[PDB]
Amino acid sequence: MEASPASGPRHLMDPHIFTSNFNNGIGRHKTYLCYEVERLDNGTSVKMDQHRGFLHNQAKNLNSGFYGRHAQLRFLDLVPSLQLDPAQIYRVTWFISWSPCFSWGCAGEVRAFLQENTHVRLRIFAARIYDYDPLYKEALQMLRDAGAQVSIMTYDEFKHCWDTFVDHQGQPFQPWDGLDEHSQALSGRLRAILQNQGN
DNA sequence: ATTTTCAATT
Ligand SMILES: [Zn+2]
Repeated sequence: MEASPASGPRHLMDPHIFTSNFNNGIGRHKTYLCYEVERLDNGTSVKMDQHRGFLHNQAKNLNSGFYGRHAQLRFLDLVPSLQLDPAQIYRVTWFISWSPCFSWGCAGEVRAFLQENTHVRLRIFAARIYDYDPLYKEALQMLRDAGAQVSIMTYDEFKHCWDTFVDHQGQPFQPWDGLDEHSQALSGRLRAILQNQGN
């Protein structure tokens, strides 16, 4: 019987975790998956605060027989929970540290959703590159086949993510000078991977 | 500014 918090619900995302994950570093397990879907209303997009949430990419427990690693798969089961209707247009954008994924099994479930649900727009923000050995070339093309929407988080996205996921009074967001260099380095690699199709 | 990367098992 603990009294409810006055500052607000513990559903707030700590600023240290957001900065640590987005600290702009290569290699980071236990990544975090943030998602936010809104409903179009007569041309007016009304997002729902309750819909905004995040999932953990760390799920272990063979006792339940549950298999999965990337939180993206967990969110896949959340899609059917919302029961989105095809007659309406919904914009679901997922923000994760890495946009690329291996063909463990989640890359196939997401591809089926886009193929079965073409009336839905999926946009993923690539904060980091999780590729791998050279075989990663087909992996990116395999996911890009249905997810032809990959963009690197920009300075505005980082600031919007802080106030969108983090809301602490008296704690302002402090941008770091690394988006320009990281965006340019990742942008060259991101387009370079797709440029292979052009040739 | 930080250049080898999604903590599932046999
Ligand atoms: Zn995956």
